[PDB]
Amino acid sequence: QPSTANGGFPSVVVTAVTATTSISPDIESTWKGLLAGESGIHALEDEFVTKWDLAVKIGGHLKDPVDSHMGRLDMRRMSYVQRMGKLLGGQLWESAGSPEVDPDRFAVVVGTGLGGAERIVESYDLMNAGGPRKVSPLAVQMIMPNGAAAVIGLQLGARAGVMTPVSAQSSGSEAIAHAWRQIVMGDADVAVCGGVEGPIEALPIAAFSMMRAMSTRNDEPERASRPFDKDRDGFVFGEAGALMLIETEEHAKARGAKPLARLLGAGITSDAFHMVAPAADGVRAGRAMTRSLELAGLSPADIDHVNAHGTATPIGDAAEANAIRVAGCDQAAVYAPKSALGHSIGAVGALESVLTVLTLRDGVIPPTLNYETPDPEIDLDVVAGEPRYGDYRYAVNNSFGFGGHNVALAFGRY
Amino acid sequence: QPSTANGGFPSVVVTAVTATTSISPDIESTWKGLLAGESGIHALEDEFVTKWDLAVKIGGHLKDPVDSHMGRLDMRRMSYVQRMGKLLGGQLWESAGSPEVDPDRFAVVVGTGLGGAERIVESYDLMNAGGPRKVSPLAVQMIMPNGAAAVIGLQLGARAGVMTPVSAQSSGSEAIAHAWRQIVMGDADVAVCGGVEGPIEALPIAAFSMMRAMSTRNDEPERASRPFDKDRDGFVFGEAGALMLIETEEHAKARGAKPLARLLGAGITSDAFHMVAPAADGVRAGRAMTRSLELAGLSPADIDHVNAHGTATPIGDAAEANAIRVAGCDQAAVYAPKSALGHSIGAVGALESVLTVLTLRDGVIPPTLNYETPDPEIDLDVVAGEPRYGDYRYAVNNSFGFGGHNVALAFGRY
Ligand SMILES: CCCCCCCCCCCCCCCC(=O)O[C@H](COC(=O)CCCCCCCC[C@H](C)CCCCCCCC)COP(=O)(O)O
Ligand SMILES: CCCCCCCCCCCCCCCC(=O)O[C@H](COC(=O)CCCCCCCC[C@H](C)CCCCCCCC)COP(=O)(O)O
Ligand SMILES: C=C/C(C)=C/[C@@]1(C)SC(=O)C(C(=O)C(F)(F)F)=C1O
Ligand SMILES: C=C/C(C)=C/[C@@]1(C)SC(=O)C(C(=O)C(F)(F)F)=C1O
Ligand SMILES: [K+]
Ligand SMILES: [K+]
Repeated sequence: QPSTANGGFPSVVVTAVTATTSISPDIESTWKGLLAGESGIHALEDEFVTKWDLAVKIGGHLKDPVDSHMGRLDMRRMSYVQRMGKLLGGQLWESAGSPEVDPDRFAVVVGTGLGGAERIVESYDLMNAGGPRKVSPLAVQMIMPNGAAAVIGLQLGARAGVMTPVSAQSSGSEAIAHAWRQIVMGDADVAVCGGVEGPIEALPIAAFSMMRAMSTRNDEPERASRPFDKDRDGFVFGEAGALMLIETEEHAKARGAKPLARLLGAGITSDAFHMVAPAADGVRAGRAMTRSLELAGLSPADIDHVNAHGTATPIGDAAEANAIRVAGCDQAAVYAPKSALGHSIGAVGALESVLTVLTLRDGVIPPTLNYETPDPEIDLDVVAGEPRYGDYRYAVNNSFGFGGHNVALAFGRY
Repeated sequence: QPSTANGGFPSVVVTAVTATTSISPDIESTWKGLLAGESGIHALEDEFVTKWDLAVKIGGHLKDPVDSHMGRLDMRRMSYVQRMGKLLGGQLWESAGSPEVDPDRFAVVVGTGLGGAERIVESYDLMNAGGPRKVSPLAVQMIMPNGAAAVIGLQLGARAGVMTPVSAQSSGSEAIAHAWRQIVMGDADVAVCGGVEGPIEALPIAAFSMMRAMSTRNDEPERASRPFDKDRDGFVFGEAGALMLIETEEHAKARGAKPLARLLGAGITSDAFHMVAPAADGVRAGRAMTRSLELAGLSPADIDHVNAHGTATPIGDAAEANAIRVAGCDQAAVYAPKSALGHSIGAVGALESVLTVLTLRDGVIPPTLNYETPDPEIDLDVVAGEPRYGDYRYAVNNSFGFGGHNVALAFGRY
C-alpha cells in the first residue's frame, strides 16, 4: 500500500510560495500582519456600492492592485485572472531563484472559480452595440477558464501538462492536490500550483447575496467575518491569489533549494448531498481528511494543526467541525484565516495552503479574529486572542466548494 | 514501473456509453450513420445568422435538442450544460442497467469549455435593468463551471469525488484521463466521465470567427469540414455531449456488466509554445501519445488506429500529423470524426473517445468525410470513401486544446 511515510510515493517538498492579499502584496508581510492580529477587511469605497445600494458594503480589496503592475498590452490581451497569474508566476519563479528546470518534467496546475468572465460581458456588449466584428480575436483565450494556468505555463515554460481543476471554493487546494498527484505518478518532478480569482465587483456581490450567504455587518467591517463564533452571519469577500512551487525532494536537493515544508498527501471526495450546502454530518468531508492521512502515512493523532475552510456561515462552520471530528482531528489547534483575509473563492484554498506551510515553517498559528463567543456545536480548539506557538510537525489544510467538493491537503514540517 | 499490461495498474473497462450529436440523440444510430457516410452539418436556419449576417452560416445543431426533454422548472433552475449533463447522466445510468454501486467508491469527472455562461449575461442584464436583487438566488450554482459535473454527481450519488478539468477543446478527453487516474490510484472503483458543451449561438460564432479558424464554405455545408484534406479551410461547429461509464474489470464482472472496451492509459502534456496555435513540431503532443502507451504497457508498433483530433485548420492538422510521427503511430489507420460531426469544443474529446470505443467493439472505422486530395505534409493512412473493417486491438484517441494542452487516451478491444 503506497504512502509517503513508507517510501511508496516520492518525497515532495514546497520550495517557494507567493501570494497577494488584502493585507499586503508580500506574503511574509501578510504573515507578520496576521500574527499581529491585522484584518484586511474594510468599508468598500467603490462607487458601485452606492450606485446599486448594495446590502453588503464591506470586503478586502488587494492592498496592492494587480493592474498597477501590468503594461499597456497586458491590459488589452489578458483577462484579470490572467494578469494576476502572470504577476504571481513571475514573483514565484524569482523567489525560487529563477531555476533552469527541464520543461518536459515541469507542470502547472492552477484553479480558479470562473475565469475571464468580464471579457464575456465585454464581448456581449460590444457585439450588441456594433456586431460580430467588434468581438476581439483574443476573446476566446482570455475567457476560457484554463486561461490563467495557460498563461503561467507559457510564461514559465511548463511542458509536462497545464491543468485547471474547477470546484468553486475548493479549486485552489484541489489544484495543489492534482499537482502532487502528477508528481507522485511520475508525470512531473516540479510543479507550480495554486489559485487565482477575480476582484470584488457588484455582480458577484449581488449573486452571493441572493443566496443569503454574506455578512452585512457594515458598521464594523473588521468584526464581520467571525468563523466558528456564535454570532457569525456569513462570509466576507477578501481578494487574493497564491501559488507555490513543489518538487521532489531529490530535485530540490540537486539545485540547492531550501524546502519550506513537505506536501505529504491529498484527499478529494464529494458529498452527493446538496449543490450549495455541505452535508451537516461532515462524513464525506471528514473522509477527504482521512484519505490525505492514508496517503501521507499518518494517523489522526499526528495532526497538530488544521487550517479550517471556516467561511463563517452558520451552516458551513458547523458541518466542518463535524468533519474534523469524523476524521479524529478535533484535538488539533484550529485556525480560520478567512476571519482576517476573507474569502477569495477559487484562490482561497491555495492561499490557505500557503498559510499552512508557513505555520509549519515558523511554529506558530495566528489568532482567528473575532472569535469571542464559543459555539457549543463547535467544540474545536480555535486559536484566538494571541498566536499559538508550538513545534507543529503535521497539519491539514481543508477546502470545500459548491457542488459538494471536499479537498484536504496533508503537510509536514521539513 | 507500473503499467496496465504488467498488472501494476488495475484493469479498467468501459461498460456503457451515451452521446447526443448532430446526427442522432442515440449513440448507436450516430454510429450507424457515420458508417453510412452521413454528415450532421447543415445550413444554419437560426434567425441570429441573418440578424448579424454572420460570415459562418453552417454547423450541426443536435438532431434532438436537449430541451425537448426538460421541464420548465429545469429550464429556470439549471444552465444549459447542466441540463445536458442531467439528460446524459440518466441515459447512461439506464444503459448500464441502473447499477447499485457503493457511492463512496463512485466518482464523476466531466469537462466543459466554459460552463453556464448564458446565466452570466442573463444576470448582468437583469441587474442592469432592475438592480442587484433581481439576480437569481440560483445564479452562482448554474454559472460555476463545475456545475454540470456536480449535477451528475448529485443525480447519480457519487461520493468519491466530482471533478471538472478545463482544457478548452481537450477537456472531454482530459476528464476521462483523470477518471482513469482516480481509479488506478485507488480513489474509486467506478466513474462517470466525459464532456458537455453549449449549443451553437451567435456570440460563440463571432468569437471563433474573429480568430479566422472557421470554415466559411457556406454553399456546401456537408463538404465544409475537411480534416487532413489539401483544401481544408478551418473547423465547423457540431453540437454534442458524451459520457461513458468506466470501472475496474473486477467491479464489472461482479455485477455482470459486459465491457465495450478497455481503457488502458492516458497521457497529458503541454506545448509551452503559443496560446492558440499548436507547436508545429508535434513533439509534446506526440509525447502525450507516448505517455499513454507507457502507462498501457504498449509500444507504438502495437497501435492499429488513431482517432485524430483533426479540426481541419491548415496548421492544426499538420501539427497533429507531426505528433503522430513523433509517437511512432503513423502506420496506424487514422479517422477524423469532425469531418462528419463537427467540433463540440469541451465535449468533443469525450464524443471521440466513445467513437474509439465503438471502433474497437465493432472492428470498423468510419470513413473520414471530404477527404479528396491528399496533402503531402500529412502522409497518414486516412480512412476514407467507405468504412474500413479490421481486427483492431489497440487505438489512441487524441485531443488538443487552446492553452497548449495535449491529451491522449489508449484504448483496447475487450
Ligand atoms: C476575492 C473576492 C472576490 C471574488 C469574486 C469572484 C467572482 C467570480 C469572478 C468574476 C470575475 C470578474 C473580473 C472583473 C474584472 C474587473 O475588475 O472588471 C472591472 C469592471 O467590472 C466589470 O467588468 C464587472 C464584470 C462582471 C463579470 C461577470 C461576473 C459574474 C458573476 C456571477 C453572476 C456570480 C458569480 C459566479 C461565481 C461562480 C464560481 C464560484 C462558485 C474593471 O473595471 P474598469 O477598469 O473597466 O473601470
Ligand atoms: C457545438 C458547438 C457549440 C460550441 C460553443 C461553445 C461556446 C461556449 C458556450 C457557452 C454556453 C452557451 C449556452 C447558450 C444558452 C442558449 O442556448 O441560450 C440561447 C439564447 O442565446 C443566448 O443566451 C446566448 C448567450 C451567450 C452566452 C455567452 C457566451 C460567451 C462566448 C464567448 C464570448 C466565446 C466562446 C468562449 C469559449 C471559451 C471556452 C472554450 C475554449 C437560446 O435562446 P432561447 O430561445 O432559449 O431564449
Ligand atoms: C456543498 C456546499 C458547500 C461545500 C458549501 C460551503 C461550506 S464551501 C464555501 O466556500 C461556502 C461558502 O462560500 C459560503 F456560502 F459562504 F459559506 C460554503 O457554503
Ligand atoms: C495550442 C493550441 C491548439 C492545440 C490549437 C488547436 C489545434 S486544438 C483545437 O481544437 C483547435 C481548433 O478548434 C481550431 F481552432 F479549429 F483549429 C486548434 O486550433
Ligand atoms: K483552510
Ligand atoms: K480524436
